[PDB]
Amino acid sequence: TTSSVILTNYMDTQYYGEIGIGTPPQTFKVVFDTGSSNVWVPSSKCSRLYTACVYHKLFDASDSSSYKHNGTELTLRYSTGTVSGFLSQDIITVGGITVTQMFGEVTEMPALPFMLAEFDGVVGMGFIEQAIGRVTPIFDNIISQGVLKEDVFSFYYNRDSELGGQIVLGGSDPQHYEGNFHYINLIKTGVWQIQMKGVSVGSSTLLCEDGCLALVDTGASYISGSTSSIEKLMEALGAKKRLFDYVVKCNEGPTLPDISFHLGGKEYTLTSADYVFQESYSSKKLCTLAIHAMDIPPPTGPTWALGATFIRKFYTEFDRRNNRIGFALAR
Repeated sequence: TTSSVILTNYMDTQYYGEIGIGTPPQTFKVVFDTGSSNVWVPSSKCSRLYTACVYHKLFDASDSSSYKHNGTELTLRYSTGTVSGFLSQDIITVGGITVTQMFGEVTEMPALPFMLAEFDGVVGMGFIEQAIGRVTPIFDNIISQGVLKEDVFSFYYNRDSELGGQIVLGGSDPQHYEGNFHYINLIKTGVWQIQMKGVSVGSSTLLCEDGCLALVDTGASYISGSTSSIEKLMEALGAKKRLFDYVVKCNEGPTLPDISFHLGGKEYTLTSADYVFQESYSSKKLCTLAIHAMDIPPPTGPTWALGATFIRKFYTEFDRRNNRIGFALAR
């Protein structure tokens, strides 16, 4: 079988789909995260002093009859934000499929960044090893059920409007991709990470000398790398730094050089159109790039993170039988 979940695009930095928890099902907007492995949604026991819990949909286990207790405390530590709560059990519905899943009822949600989020929670599509509290990941359960047509899933991210995107469990959709897929094996298992044999700034392969790591994060809005790495990189496009953003005069945006990522022998290039946010062409105004500098500590980092910016150009397939990642041109 094959099931797909349709996503929503909110300004190219947030892609969320919808899952249902409970009986009757309680609908929640979520982000499908290849960087984590736990599944969470806010909970009723979340104190209204956390403004985030007042702005998002909360899970009531008292209004769900399939709900089973579990106390287990949880602290998920993302690189941009943190949340805390306890384990819970109920039946989740993900685009057709129904799986009994253990999730976390968050009770602590910091307004930064949670207050910026159009979605309510997150669903980790990572391995059970980054799985906080060894709780079996939702993909692993759907697998166990024996219903999919393939032990894989793919992502499609679109470039706004003014359909968002789409996740397909069990395969790929040839309508959103063209040519042939090209696989890259995971270096280690338990992490959607692959090796990168340098990043090329225009005509100087000025980044990646000796080889680095690349985390394909569908739960990252930008492409990101080490402060240092990114630092040389900006130097080259010639960008000026803001709070925790980078920029260029809209005028010259469309003039920046191509950025190329060497994966598996092939090289995945990004045009200045793919990574620069062209909301104008003035000289008075500054445009934000979709590449951030973020130092990701081991054991996982240091790593580059191919997120939003990258998945928009290359449809991504997460092979779980063969443990590799395959990229192909998006449509």
